[PDB]
Amino acid sequence: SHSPAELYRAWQDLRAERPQLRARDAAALLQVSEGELVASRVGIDAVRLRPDWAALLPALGELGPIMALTRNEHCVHERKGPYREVTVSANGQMGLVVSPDIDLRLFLGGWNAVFAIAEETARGTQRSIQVFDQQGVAVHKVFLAEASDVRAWEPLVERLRAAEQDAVLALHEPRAPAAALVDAQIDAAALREGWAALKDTHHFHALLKKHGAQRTQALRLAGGEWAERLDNGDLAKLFEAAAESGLPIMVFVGNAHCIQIHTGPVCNLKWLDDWFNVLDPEFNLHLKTTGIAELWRVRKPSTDGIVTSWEAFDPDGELIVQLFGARKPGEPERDDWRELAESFKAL
Repeated sequence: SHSPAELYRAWQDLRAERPQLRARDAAALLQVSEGELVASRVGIDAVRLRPDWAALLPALGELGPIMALTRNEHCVHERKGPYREVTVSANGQMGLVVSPDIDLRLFLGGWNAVFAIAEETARGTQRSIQVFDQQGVAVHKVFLAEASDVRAWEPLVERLRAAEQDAVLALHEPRAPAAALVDAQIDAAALREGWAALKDTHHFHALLKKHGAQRTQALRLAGGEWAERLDNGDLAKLFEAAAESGLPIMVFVGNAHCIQIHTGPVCNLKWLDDWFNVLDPEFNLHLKTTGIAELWRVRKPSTDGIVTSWEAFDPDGELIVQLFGARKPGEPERDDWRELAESFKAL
């Protein structure tokens, strides 16, 4: 099949031929995961680190301001700031990074392997920490930038360096995807009853599971007072409306293992072909809009009152991006967000 040497050389040949090709896409062309592709760099310009998240994550704090990158297939979220304040749960399975800038929810159980990369650029070095999941798909990346404290880099790598620089990566076949039930098999009245009774928006996943519903399926069955379809193009328009007023918003972008959040206004917006982009000094968002299959306005009750969000999904029903109004927990959402989010007409 492939040795890692062969894979690295195949990869570099592709890059010579097509430098627009990002690692994620190169891996797919080479019939491997991005994680395997990165593992082929070990001994060249990468070092394998121990998957010791409770040691690694707080240590990223020593690097000073960084850029954190979390993405899914259709949307990329890049946020600048220091990697703090980190907390990791007692059982090691949940991590949080809480601050005005870097704002993360980390689901550590699926985090498999991590590499420190120090890549040579034309008279330069780009340093990053890159995490991959049990299928080798990227989870989360942290890039050093101009303001980073490079002095902390070598000691961090030394501290966390794995004993076995293999390099080959160990992966697992995904868990059974439960067959989805058809809408008619869901108890719509009970789901609607529980939806109306929601007390905490964090309790929403449990509600879906209680009734065996997929997320878009629940939205279809919830009724218009709770959830309505929107024209897919309205998402970009809401961003444009939000930039005009300077309204603070929250932008959530995640995958199965990591969710990254921006809180604040958005300012500089740009279309380039089907890419819709936020291009602000501390936050970049890159959204491949043709990847949006469905867009929903969603209303959920809670102890703090109704919370209104917009939720965009791909055609596999997975979330691309979610928008909320800025609010501190315990607060109601702001009227200006609620108006904006309601201002677009349902399908």
